[PDB]
Amino acid sequence: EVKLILYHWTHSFSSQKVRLVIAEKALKCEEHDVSLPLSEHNEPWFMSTGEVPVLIHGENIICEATQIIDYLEQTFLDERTPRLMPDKESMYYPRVQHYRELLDSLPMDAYTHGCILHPELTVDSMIPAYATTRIRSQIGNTSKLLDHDNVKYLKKILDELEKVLDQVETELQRRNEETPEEGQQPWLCGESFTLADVSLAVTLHRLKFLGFARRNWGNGKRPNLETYYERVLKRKTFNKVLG
Amino acid sequence: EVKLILYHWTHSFSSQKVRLVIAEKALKCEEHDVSLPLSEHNEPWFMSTGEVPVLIHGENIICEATQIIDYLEQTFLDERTPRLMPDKESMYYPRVQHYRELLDSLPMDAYTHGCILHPELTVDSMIPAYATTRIRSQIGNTSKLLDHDNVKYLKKILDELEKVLDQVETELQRRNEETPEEGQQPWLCGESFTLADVSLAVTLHRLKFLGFARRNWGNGKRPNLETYYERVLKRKTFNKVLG
Repeated sequence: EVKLILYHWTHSFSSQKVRLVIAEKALKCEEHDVSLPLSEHNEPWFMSTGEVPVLIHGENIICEATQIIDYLEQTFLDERTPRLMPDKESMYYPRVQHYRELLDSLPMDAYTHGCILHPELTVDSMIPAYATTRIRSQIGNTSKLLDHDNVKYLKKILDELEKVLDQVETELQRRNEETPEEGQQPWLCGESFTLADVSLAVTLHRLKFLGFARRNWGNGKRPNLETYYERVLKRKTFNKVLG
Repeated sequence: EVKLILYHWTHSFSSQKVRLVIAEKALKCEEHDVSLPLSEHNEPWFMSTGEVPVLIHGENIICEATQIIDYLEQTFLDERTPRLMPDKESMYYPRVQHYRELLDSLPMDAYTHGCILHPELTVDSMIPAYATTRIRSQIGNTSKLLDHDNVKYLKKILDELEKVLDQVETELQRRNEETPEEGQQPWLCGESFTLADVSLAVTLHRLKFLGFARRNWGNGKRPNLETYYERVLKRKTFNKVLG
């Protein structure tokens, strides 16, 4: 009876995760993309403010992406609805809860800023040369803070990204050992798809866009992570949201 | 071209101020009241959570009532649009800014809670006896924090309310002296209607509902404040929003 009403930016990292949770929970929702198509100068989304999506479910109006996702989990508990979180006392809950926080803490806003401002560190980046040169000209005429110390701050957080991926690479390795090679493979934290998988999937996809995917995984580096990303790419909910 | 889209609860104090700002700025907006009419037990709004309205203006999605109001002021600057804030260097800006904060700091949530839980301190309260007895029964079976120390905390903040109204009473007195008795009277902070007047108007109206209006003003107590409330009641924008 009640309608779900999401207001989001199509190319917003926080918003993307929310959409996927909806897709994973198989909920009918009236998504309202507010992002403008292209402007006079086709001002893309990778060029700061602090804007966040908002969900409206009847009397409840939830802002912030993490709050909306948690709301969805608690609100919709129909028997058909799939839960992206395990039981509080489940052996999986510590893992889902630990790795979900580990991935959400990554400063994606900073990674984006660095990708444009310093393409020297990127590999097969989907952000073009015109973007880099364009914003450098904007700087010359004049978020600067997210650049922070220039190339020195950027390399620092990119190495921290490797450390986080190292944890995830290890976790996936554990899954492959426990699971027989033939048979249904499990996700990051157990066989069922969880909120931790959502954060991981979206994070990896965004990294691919920034060109940091090649240097982190692939070519036999972090083989389990590479396999994971390929598996999640084929997933139907993933393809629908992140098409 | 772009549509304003407000999502609000009809009987939400924070939301009410936003609506009035829209009405004062004479902006066409698509207000979406999310409040449910009446439920099975007609659960009224004075019976906690922390929910806040959300504005959607094209790409911008602003939450929190104070942020939305500020956004409206900066966003819509058409020559026809009336500004509820003076120039930053205007003599009125310190006053509008001081008294706007003084009124927004009042814990209306607490005052509401006290009105129901302790009608002994109220006078001609619009909350009925069934409400008081109803929630006391709910307590017996079991925001408790906003009750805090029971009647001792409640009296404390009600006296602090008198102190704030004392400041406002003094400010209005100043206006009457400066203005000739015959001629257009000015509002709290100057002749033009400001955001300070919005906060003051809504605050007074809500107090009336809680029954704390009689003991604070009226019967010759705070005569300028009484006159103010009568004047703002007749105002068209006020009648439309707080009808």
